[PDB]
Amino acid sequence: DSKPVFVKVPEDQTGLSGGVASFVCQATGEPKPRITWMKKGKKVSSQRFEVIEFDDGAGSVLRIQPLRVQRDEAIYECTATNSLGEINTSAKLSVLEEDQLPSGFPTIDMGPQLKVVEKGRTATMLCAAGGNPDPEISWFKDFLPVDPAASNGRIKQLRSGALQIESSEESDQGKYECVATNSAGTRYSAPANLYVR
Repeated sequence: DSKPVFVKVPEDQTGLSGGVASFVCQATGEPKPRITWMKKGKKVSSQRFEVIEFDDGAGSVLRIQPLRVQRDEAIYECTATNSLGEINTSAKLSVLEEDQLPSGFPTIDMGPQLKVVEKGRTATMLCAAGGNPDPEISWFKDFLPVDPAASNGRIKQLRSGALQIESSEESDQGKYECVATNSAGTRYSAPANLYVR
């Protein structure tokens, strides 16, 4: 038995109105901890907010779409609890309009595209992003973070930013988004579908 400890901590984020923001929080414990979200001390409620669990509730994503500037700019808190202990961490969300978009805010130059792949074969979804400074890229599948490292080598994220999936299972099917992040803010690609066979 151990108290919860965070394995993924949500970072402060700056997003673009009409866009998407995801906060990810994950913890480990024994017993397995439960993740919970609050915006300003209140349980979250909207047509424009979704919470998606993973890791059997030990992982959680808060997804806001479309971002709306006055409403969504706030501090969001993740809490992880088990019988032994409670821990929390917070992150700030900022939403910019067009009018306020700094030069070098990331751009998706060529987003990923619909792809259909044979069961055996390998698929790579493409994100080519721009910005100053060069954005880091991450991927979400069906609203959830794709973690290449957890894959026992099957899935890799290339330096181009594309995602390479090999030995494609049926579990690979899903809508993939690429997020480009830099000091200016975060931008999502449109979703792209991967079907198997």
